[PDB]
Amino acid sequence: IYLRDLKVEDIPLARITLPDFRLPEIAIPEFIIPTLNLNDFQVPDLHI
Repeated sequence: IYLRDLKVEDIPLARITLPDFRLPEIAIPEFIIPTLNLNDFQVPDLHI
């Protein structure tokens, strides 16, 4: 005839267990610069 018991939460029906806390993995792309050459096409003949 009064307030009900509060231990019902101990019953599995009331449990809310779930996974969480995702994390990412690391993978960084590479950076590249070409092996450029231009002396092949011309070479100065003057003297400085």
